[PDB]
Amino acid sequence: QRACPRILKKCRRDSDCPGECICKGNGYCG
Repeated sequence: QRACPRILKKCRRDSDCPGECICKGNGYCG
């Protein structure tokens, strides 16, 4: 439940996501 700007970027892991963005189940940063 970390703060994260909504963007459509495919994540290969949470660390792949900017800031405190997490890798959503659909495989995007959220």
